[PDB]
Amino acid sequence: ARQVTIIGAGLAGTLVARLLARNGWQVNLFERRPDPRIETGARGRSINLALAERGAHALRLAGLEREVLAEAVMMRGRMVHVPGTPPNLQPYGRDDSEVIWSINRDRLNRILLDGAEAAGASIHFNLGLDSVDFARQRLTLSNVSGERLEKRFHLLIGADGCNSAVRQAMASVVDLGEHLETQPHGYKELQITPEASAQFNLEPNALHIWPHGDYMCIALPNLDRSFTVTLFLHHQSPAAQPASPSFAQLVDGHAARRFFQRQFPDLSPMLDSLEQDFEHHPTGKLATLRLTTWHVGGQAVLLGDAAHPMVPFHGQGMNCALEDAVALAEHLQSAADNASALAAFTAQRQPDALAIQAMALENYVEMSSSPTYLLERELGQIMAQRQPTRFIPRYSMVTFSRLPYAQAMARGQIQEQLLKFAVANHSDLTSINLDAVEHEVTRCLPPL
Ligand SMILES: Cc1cc2nc3c(=O)[nH]c(=O)nc-3n(C[C@H](O)[C@H](O)[C@H](O)COP(=O)(O)OP(=O)(O)OC[C@H]3O[C@@H](n4cnc5c(N)ncnc54)[C@H](O)[C@@H]3O)c2cc1C
Ligand SMILES: Cc1ccc([C@@H](C)Oc2cc3onc(CCC(=O)O)c3cc2Cl)nn1
Repeated sequence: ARQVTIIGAGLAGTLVARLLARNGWQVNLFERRPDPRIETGARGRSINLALAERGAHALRLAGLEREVLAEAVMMRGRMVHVPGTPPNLQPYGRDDSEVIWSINRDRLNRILLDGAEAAGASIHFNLGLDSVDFARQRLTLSNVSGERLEKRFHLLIGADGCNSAVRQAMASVVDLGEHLETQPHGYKELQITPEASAQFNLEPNALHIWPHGDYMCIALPNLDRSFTVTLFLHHQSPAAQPASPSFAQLVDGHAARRFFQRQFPDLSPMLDSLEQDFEHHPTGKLATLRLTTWHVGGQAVLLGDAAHPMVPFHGQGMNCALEDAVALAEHLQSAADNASALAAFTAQRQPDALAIQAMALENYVEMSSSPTYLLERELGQIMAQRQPTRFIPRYSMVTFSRLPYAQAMARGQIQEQLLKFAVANHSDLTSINLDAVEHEVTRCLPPL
C-alpha cells in the first residue's frame, strides 16, 4: 500500500485523506488544532461558507454531499440592501437546482473528519508542522507546549492553509516563484441572532449584501436563523482620501457602532453585540498568492489555500480547494509514480487556480458598486434567452458548472466584450440589432 502524510485536516486535507484511504493508501493526517469533535465547554464562533457546485460535486464523489447538505441552508439568490428601498432579491439561477448552500465550517469539518476516519485515515491532532528535511525525508511537528516529534514521510501533502508551513519548507529547496499581492481590505465577523433576524424579517434563504463602494457587508444564514455578517473595510485610509472609512479610524466598538448607524442604518439594529464582536473578534487579512510550481519532485505537493490563497469575493476558496482534492487523489491514484502525478496535477490545476484568483478579484466591484451596465445586462438576458447553451453568465459558469475556471473566464471575457461592444453608441434596446449580436454569440461561443 502507498503511503502519504497530509498536513492540515482542513477542507482539502480531510477530503483528499478520505479519497486516498478508501483507495487503500496508508494515510496519516496531522492537524495543529484540537479535534473539534471533542466537545468542550468553549464558546467558539460560527463561520459560514457558501458551498457551490464545484465543492458539492467533490463531496458527491466522496459520498458526503447528502450529509453536508442536510446541515446547509439553501441560498436561492442575492438580496441587495440599499437604505430606503425594500431588499431586492436577484435569483442566482433558473430554479432550485441552481442555488448555493450556506454551511457552518465546524459542521462541515466534523463530517469530513468522520469521513476520512471511516475510509481508514489516521488523524493526529494538536501537532503543527515546524520543518521538513527533504533530503532525509523527515519532518518535525510540535504541540502547543513546544515538545517536538519527528516523523519519516514518503509523500507529503501540504493542505495546511493560506500560511502553509509545507509551502514555507518547499520554498527552501525549490524556487516556488511566489508573488504575493496584498489586498487593502481587512475583515471583521459580526453576528445577527435568530431573534433579531426574525424581528427584522431578514430572508433566511438568500445571501445578503450591503454594498457601499469601497466597503461592504455580506451575511450568510445558519440553520437556526442566526447570520454571520462579514464587514470588508480598508485596513488604513489611503493618502489621497484620508477621511475615507477604515479599520484604523474605528478605535473601539463604540466607533464601530457609530460607523454602522451612519453607513449601514438598516443593518446596525440587527447587530445586538456589535460593540463586543468588534472588540473581541480580530481584524482578518486578505491576499492573493500565486506560485509558479506546487511541488518538489515526487516528494511534496500543495493544494487549496496552501497552493493558491485568493481574495474571498467569489466565495470560491473552499470550492476550488475541494475540486483540487479530487484532482490530486485522481492523479496520485493512476500515475506511474508520485513525481509524474504531482507534475500532472500542477499542470492541470495551476491555470484554473490563476483564473479563479483573477475572477475573485474582479467580483468585488460586481458586489459593492449604472446606466450603460443595465443596457449590457438587458442585452445579455435576451442573448441568454435566445442562446442558453452558449451565453451563460460568468457567475453561473463559476458557481453552477464544473467547466475549468480558465474556460469560464475565457467565455466570460468573450461575453463581456460582446455586450460592451454591442451597446456602444446606442441609447436603448430598440436601436440594437438583436440578430446581429446573436450571430456573434453563435460565431464566438460554442455550445456546452
Ligand atoms: C471566515 C471565512 C469564510 C469563508 N467563506 C468562504 C465561502 O463562502 N466560500 C468559499 O468557497 N470559501 C470561503 N472561504 C475560503 C475557504 O475557507 C478556504 O479557501 C478553504 O478552507 C481552503 O481549504 P484548505 O483545506 O486549503 O485550507 P483550510 O480549510 O484553512 O485548512 C488548513 C488546515 O491546516 C491546518 N494547519 C495550518 N498550519 C498547520 C501546520 N503548520 N501544521 C498542521 N496543521 C496546520 C489548519 O489548522 C487547518 O485545519 C472562507 C474563509 C474564511 C476564513
Ligand atoms: C475571510 C472571508 C470572510 C468571509 C468570506 C465569505 C463569507 O465571503 C463571501 C462569500 C461569498 O459566497 N459567494 C459570494 C459571491 C456572491 C455574489 O456575487 O452574489 C461571496 C462573497 C464573499 Cl465576500 N470569505 N472569506
